[PDB]
Amino acid sequence: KIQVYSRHPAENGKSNFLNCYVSGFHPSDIEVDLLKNGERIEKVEHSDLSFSKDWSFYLLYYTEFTPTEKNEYACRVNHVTLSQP
Amino acid sequence: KIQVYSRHPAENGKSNFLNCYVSGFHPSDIEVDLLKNGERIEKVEHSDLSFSKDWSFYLLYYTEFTPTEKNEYACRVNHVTLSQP
Amino acid sequence: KIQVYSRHPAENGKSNFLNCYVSGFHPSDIEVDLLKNGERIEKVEHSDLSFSKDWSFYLLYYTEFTPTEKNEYACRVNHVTLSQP
Amino acid sequence: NFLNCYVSGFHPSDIEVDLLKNGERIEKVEHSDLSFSKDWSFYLLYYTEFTPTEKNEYACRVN
Amino acid sequence: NFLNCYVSGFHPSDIEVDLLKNGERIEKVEHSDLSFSKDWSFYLLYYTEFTPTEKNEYACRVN
Amino acid sequence: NFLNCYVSGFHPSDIEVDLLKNGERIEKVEHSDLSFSKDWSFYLLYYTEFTPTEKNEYACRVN
Repeated sequence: KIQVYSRHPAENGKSNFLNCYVSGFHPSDIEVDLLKNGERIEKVEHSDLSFSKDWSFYLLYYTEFTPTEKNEYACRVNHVTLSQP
Repeated sequence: KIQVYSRHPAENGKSNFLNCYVSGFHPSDIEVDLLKNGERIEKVEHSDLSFSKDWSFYLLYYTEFTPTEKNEYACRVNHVTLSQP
Repeated sequence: KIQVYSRHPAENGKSNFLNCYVSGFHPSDIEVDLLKNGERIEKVEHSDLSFSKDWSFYLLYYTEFTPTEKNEYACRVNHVTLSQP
Repeated sequence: NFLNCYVSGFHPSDIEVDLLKNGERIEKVEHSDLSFSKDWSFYLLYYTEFTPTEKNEYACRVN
Repeated sequence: NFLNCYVSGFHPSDIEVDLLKNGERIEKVEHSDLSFSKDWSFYLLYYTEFTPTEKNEYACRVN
Repeated sequence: NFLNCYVSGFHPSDIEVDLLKNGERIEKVEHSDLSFSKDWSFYLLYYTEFTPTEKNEYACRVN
């Protein structure tokens, strides 16, 4: 019963990693405006500019929150497993 | 019972990784406006510009949230497994 | 019962890692404005500019929050496991 | 008497790359990519048996 | 009497890379990329048996 | 009598990289990237048997 794992690669050249895992709320490049350029305007009343009310990554009610997770968030993962019972 | 894993690649040249995993709420390049350029406007009343109300990645009610996940979020994954019972 | 793990790679070239794991609330490049440039405006009344009310990463009510997680957040993970019962 | 006996390699000239040279009243400029090049490598070899034999005489005369 | 007996390598000239040279009333400039190059490597070898044999005579005369 | 008997290596000239040279009334400038280069390596070798044999005569005369 002989198991042999041999790994000798030759990686020639630089390696670049960027934004390997992006999640959640992340909008970008958004513009909300009213009367950006206005002249000879008599009255401006009851203006309501709203982007959001409440930010809650977890919002639970009477919840049995029971996750069992084994995750690997990375850029370069090397998950090697040998088993010889 | 002999199992041999040999891996010696020659990777010639640079490697580039970008935005390997993107999820969730991420809209971009959005414009909401009213009267961008206006003149000789007497009254502007009851303006309502709304983008969103509530941001909640998890919103549960009387929920039995029980996931069992084994995930691998990455850019380059090397998942090698040898088994010799 | 002989199990041998041999790993002698030759990584030639620099390695760069940036933003390996980004999550949560992180919007960027957002502009909310009213009357950016205005002239000869008599009255400006009842202006309401709101971005958000409450920031709460965890907001629970009568919740049995019981997660069992074994996660690995990194840029370069080397998870090697040998088992020989 | 401009003379070039031997000119080689990367030598570009008289190049103009421009974006919005003379512009006015521009609202947004997002994600502009103005890159001339990435990597400069004269001898880039991989597992190469580089065995050149040369006997060159660079003799350009001017009178 | 401009004379070049042997010119090699990376030598670009007369290059102008510009973005919004003469601009007015600009609101946003986001994520501009103006990079001339990344890496400068004259001899970049990997497992290379570099064995050049050269007997060159660079003799450019001016009278 | 400008004479170059042997010129090599990285020698660029007359390069102008500019962003918003003459600008007015600009609100935001975010994440600008103006990098000429990263690494300067003349001899960058990996496991290389570097064995050059050269007998060169650089003899450029001026009278």
